[PDB]
Amino acid sequence: EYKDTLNLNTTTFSMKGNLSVNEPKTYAKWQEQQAFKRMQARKDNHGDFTLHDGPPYANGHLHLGHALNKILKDIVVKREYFKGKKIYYTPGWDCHGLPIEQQILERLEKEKTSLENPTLFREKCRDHAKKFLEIQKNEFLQLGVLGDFEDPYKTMDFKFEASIYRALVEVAKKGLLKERHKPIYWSYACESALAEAEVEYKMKKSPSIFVAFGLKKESLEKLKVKKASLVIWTTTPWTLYANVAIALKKDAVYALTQKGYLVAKALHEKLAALGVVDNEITHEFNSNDLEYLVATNPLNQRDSLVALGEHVGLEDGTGAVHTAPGHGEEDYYLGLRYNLEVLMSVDEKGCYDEGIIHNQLLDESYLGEHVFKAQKRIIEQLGDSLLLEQEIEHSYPHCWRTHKPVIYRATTQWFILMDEPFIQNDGSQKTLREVALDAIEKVEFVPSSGKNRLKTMIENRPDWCLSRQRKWGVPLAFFIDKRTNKPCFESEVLEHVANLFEKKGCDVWWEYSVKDLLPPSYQEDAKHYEKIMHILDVWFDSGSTFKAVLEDYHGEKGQSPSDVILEGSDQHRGWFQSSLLIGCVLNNQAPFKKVITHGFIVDEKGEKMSKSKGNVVSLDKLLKTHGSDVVRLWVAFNDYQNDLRVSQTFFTQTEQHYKKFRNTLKFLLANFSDMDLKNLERPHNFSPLDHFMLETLETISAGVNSAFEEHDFVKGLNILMAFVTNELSGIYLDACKDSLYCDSKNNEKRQAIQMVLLATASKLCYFLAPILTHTIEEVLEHSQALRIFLQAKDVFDLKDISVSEKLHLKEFKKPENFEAVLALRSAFNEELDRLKKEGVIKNSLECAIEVKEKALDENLVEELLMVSFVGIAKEKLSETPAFTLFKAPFYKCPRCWRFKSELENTPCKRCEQVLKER
Ligand SMILES: CC(C)[C@H](N)C(=O)OP(=O)(O)OC[C@H]1O[C@@H](n2cnc3c(N)ncnc32)[C@H](O)[C@@H]1O
Ligand SMILES: [Zn+2]
Repeated sequence: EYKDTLNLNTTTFSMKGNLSVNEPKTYAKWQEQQAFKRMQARKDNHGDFTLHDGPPYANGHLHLGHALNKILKDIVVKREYFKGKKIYYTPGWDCHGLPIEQQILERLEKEKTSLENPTLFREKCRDHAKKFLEIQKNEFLQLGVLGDFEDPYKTMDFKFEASIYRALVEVAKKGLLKERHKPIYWSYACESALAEAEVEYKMKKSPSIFVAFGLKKESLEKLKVKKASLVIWTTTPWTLYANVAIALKKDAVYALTQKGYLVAKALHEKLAALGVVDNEITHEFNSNDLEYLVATNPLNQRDSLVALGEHVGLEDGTGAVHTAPGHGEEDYYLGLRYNLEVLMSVDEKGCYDEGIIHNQLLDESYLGEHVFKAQKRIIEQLGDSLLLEQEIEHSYPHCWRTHKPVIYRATTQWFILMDEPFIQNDGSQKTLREVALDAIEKVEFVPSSGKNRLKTMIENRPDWCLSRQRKWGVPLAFFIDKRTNKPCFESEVLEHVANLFEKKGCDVWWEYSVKDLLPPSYQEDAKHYEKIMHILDVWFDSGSTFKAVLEDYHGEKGQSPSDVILEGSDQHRGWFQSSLLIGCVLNNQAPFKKVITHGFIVDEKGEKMSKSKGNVVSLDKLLKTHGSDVVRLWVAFNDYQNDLRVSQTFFTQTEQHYKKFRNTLKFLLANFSDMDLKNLERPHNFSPLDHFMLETLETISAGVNSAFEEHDFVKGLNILMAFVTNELSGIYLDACKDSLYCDSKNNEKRQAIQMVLLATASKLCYFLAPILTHTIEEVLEHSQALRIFLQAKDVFDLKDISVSEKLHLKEFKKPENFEAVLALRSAFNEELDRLKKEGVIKNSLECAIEVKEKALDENLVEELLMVSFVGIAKEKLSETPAFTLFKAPFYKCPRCWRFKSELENTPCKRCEQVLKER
């Protein structure tokens, strides 16, 4: 046996990753040695890159969605660092708001107690966010991500709360913060106003009723008919107490039925078929002639003005809209257009209050009843004025944290105005809506489709309600001047409060008196001021991160505008939008240059992950099972810009991708492990096959890099895998196995192959470093030849090398053209397959080939096809137009197993020299 006499060609780099054991040691090392602060400190940094982290809410353990987010940021940041740039990536945490406070509220009820005290209540919220900020930081680090995680930004930091307030101050001083009174989203479960980003639309069952409002005697007499009752359709009988008007479409025909029901003519066929009204039409009237008629509410006998709405629809309902200014936005403006009462007797908990008694809007038995529980009895009380009751299902707004359905209540709140012109920094005049639309156009969106998703929301969004009635957050810390009943926006007062917030935090706004919150110039008039006690929308907190992080640290944590932000698709409704609006107020532009949007983590069915249905695949279990580098590769190897379905069969296919990458690196390290390192200093004479591989390596390297530049990691990884699978393993390593294992260690041709393998292993390490960082760190740990070839202590010294300069290749060396011999190789391998089907021969080495086109260099044909002989022989095997196969007229060599030995069981001529070399 000659197996002892072959080159060993082994490496300590193991085949099995054993990731759940080795990865924790790597990530713990990067924290001990401060790898990120070392990345920033790299002395040859050239250029700058800023990724501004969007702060996840400081609540709960991380799920797979958080991991997808951070891993994608980690790939983008590591890509820029390995391109040679100074990077800025300070992660942050969203600590205020209902995402944290609602958990305190739910914990207190399960604990059977409560908490009136403001300071102590904010403390338990603050401690909850601190506890889960630290839990999430360590779970992020167990994914291999690198950022300033030991110095993250926190909205609960005193300096940060002061930065948020100073951002609000800028909004106020530009004339965009104004009080408004109108119906808005109201969550009775937390007794607070809401805006769109705090609202979740989902399907809900609801009553759907058609109600008859009889015309009063004088209106019947003015219309000259015996009976007439306008029919309204509504899904909210809880608002009927607050009716003041019935709205019709302007200049539209309304049909009067023989039973005396008045509806829009365009809808009579639907309503008659529904059995709401009868089928016979006696008269038709124009809605213009019906305006200012008066009807009688059948619920409380109150008057109802027949009015004309701006856009009454004739596709649904009846063409007659029950109008309640207290509980509808378009209802409110119509009530003001006709100067009607704003009836609103629903308190902050969604229950009828004493206003129904004083204004006789509803029977006293409804006092204290919740509006949704009272609807069954209201419908019964409608009597025979109820023409038809159905139950339907419609999309309905719910509170994002209490998950209860919201209502609308006419209330006075604070708003950022969208269509109010304000003075631009360049001296011009524009509305916030116009500025945001122009700022969107300067932002690159990845994918491009996310642009008009944000553009559409900006085109249609209303004024932004900022004021909330909760405790955990940054207060709208302004004083109302009782003398003028306006807010005080004088700079000395606002900066005095801001300085106090910066040193002490926002707790002082609840604790201190009015005079102690006022500057010295103002205490003599302390009696004339009252504190606003609303807190800011938590989406204003996160929308201000660019100012608190990028601007207030003067580029020490990144430049404003940032180069890249990267969040999930639900952030067009949220952080993307709130940051755009706040950035457009302060700087008149978006605080980001590029938006990368990724999809959501969904189950095997494509359904949303819920902590209830159990479709949640826990991140911890996923990491223990597959390892972080496989989860990272699963992210990069999949269509992250769309939703990602989680199934263990998809991670198995990813492990096969990781095994293939890892097995390839093990072969490379094993087959240049014995190369004398003074080979690195001298130029080599590379073969045609060597140059084909070096030129192919250069071609796919440009493709992988160009794809990774566009963040299309699937495309680049496919180019990498196909190269690894076809050109590298299938062709090159197959043809070099004889020289690597059977030629002398001193053979210049074997040494040249090892340089090619060394170059290939360098390129794979560079391109895989941002994705499989622990694995590439492991590779460099096990190869002294790789560490000296790349001049790298570890993975963080990786640079994109020039293969030409480090291998001393000639300029204007004409590229190889293997289009002919590779097609002959394909044709031979097909014919070789069928000869093995018959069982004639077992290997390519048993064959001799005579090619009919002598243009093909003989020894390259022998190398690529791994025939033992090129030319004529005795025993024909089969023939094609291109070649003839013969049985190799030699014995199999006992050492290299090639058919090149002239005598049985005797080493071939090459192996004899090697076996006796001194
Ligand atoms: C200021 C913002 C960031 C706000 N604090 C917030 O929403 O913070 P939040 O903690 O809710 O999320 C923070 C980030 O995680 C992503 N995200 C959440 N659920 C996901 C899911 N099922 N699949 C994939 N990504 C998911 C989400 O888009 C965001 O980029
Ligand atoms: Zn041999």
